[PDB]
This record gives sequence, C-alpha cells and structure tokens, in this order.
Amino acid sequence: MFLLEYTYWKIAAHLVNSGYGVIQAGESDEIWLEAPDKSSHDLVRLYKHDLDFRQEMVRDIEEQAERVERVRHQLGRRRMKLLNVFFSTEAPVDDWEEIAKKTFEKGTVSVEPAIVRGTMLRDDLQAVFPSFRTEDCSEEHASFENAQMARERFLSLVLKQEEQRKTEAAVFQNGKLERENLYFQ
Repeated sequence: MFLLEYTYWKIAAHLVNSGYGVIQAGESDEIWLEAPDKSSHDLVRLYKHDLDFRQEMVRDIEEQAERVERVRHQLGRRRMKLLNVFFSTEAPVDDWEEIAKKTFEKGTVSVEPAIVRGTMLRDDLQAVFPSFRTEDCSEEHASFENAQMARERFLSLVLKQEEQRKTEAAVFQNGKLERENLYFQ
C-alpha cells in the first residue's frame, strides 16, 4: 500500500492499453512491456523499488543488462535496448543525477535508466510517460490505499484491452511531442 505503488499499476494500465504487449505481468514490483513500435527500444521495465544510494541504482542496471542478454537471444537483434523506470518515493541521496544522464551499455545491451520520484511525481511521470495523463493521477485519487484498487483495475483492464485492440485497428489519430533537451558543458 504505497503512493508509488498506485502509480506503478496505473502506468502498467496505460501502457498495455496503448498496445504494449505484457511480456510478464503479475508481480507486484516488476512488469515487462514489449515496445509495440519496435523502435530502438525493444521493451520497458517498470520497477517498484526505493533507492537510498546511487550505488544500488547502478547495481540494478548491472543485473537488468544480464536479464536482457537472455531476451536479446530470442529477439535476434544486434543490440537490445531496455527503458528501465524505477518507481521510488524519493531519489537517492547523492549523485543519482549522473545515472539518469548516462546510457548503461554492457556488451550488446543498452539500457536507459529513468526514475520517477514521489517528491515531484506529477511532472516526473509525464516526463517519462507523456502518454499518461496527470489528471488520471489526481491527488484525491492517488493514495496509499488506492494502490490496492489500482491493481484490481489493472487486472480488469488488461482483459478489457483484448476488446480494445480490435476497435483500435480503425486508427484515426496520430500525434508526437518532440521533447529534446540533452546537456552539454
């Protein structure tokens, strides 16, 4: 029952409802979503974990990349790319910003780390997932207790998605954001 846990299930819902294929869905801490665009990113991992130090933050990626090496084999790609989004109540107390500014590459794996922290969550969440509406995470609905209901809604949602993708074939809208920023010195 956590505030981030509510958001974690709500993002899983929005992604699968946006056509992302659920590679692995059931765990209360980790969900894998196949990128339907089959863009430079192959998959997205939602990970509900609180991080004290940037040490643990980088350490997670070391494991993620080895997990991804297994996926690379079945994907047949020359490189595998994972977007990994941590869902944490707060950001690590030191140097974590360097981590979000660096692509973790290990062998033929590339990982894009991201972390949404409760401290600025409404802005942070749409920065990573602009496909998610902040109105859907209204303060009056985003509570520690509501996280329980969020799981239930998600479980009914993934089944509803089966019907949704049938009507989805009649595409009638497109859009883009083109949010670029980078950094330099």
